[PDB]
Amino acid sequence: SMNPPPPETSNPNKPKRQTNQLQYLLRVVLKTLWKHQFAWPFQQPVDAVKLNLPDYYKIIKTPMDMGTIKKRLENNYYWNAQECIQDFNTMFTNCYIYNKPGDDIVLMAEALEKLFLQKINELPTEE
Ligand SMILES: Cc1noc(C)c1-c1ccc2c(Nc3ccccc3C(C)(C)C)c(C(=O)O)cnc2c1
Repeated sequence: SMNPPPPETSNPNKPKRQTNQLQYLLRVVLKTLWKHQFAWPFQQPVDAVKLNLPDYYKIIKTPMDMGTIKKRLENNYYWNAQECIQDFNTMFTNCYIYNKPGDDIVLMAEALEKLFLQKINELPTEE
């Protein structure tokens, strides 16, 4: 079968912005997660074809991954921090929805989410 197009990382019709919170999300949160031992399966869109997961995009209709988030941050795609936090949450929830609770990928996601929550706990006040 085929993969869907990936989520957009830029859009001329979407207002763009940089805030200190978004700067923190790229510099501190994304960077910390990106270098984690278990980050790699989350660093790009799920390739359902090459991973032989024909039902993935039948079940997951709002895909998200850290590669997309990284690019969105780099492109000033977001208007605010909440949009970016929502993308992280979508990434984690998708993983928990599609996979079985005791699967390795779920434990990998759980480790990353714990670290994510630790880092966004110190999200600075907006300036
Ligand atoms: C993230 C994510 N969310 O749902 C799924 C499904 C994934 C996912 C899972 C595995 C990936 C993967 N490797 C792979 C393939 C089959 C079984 C087990 C794995 C492990 C646990 C080793 C990662 C790769 C890869 O092998 O490159 C890429 N993306 C994946 C996404």
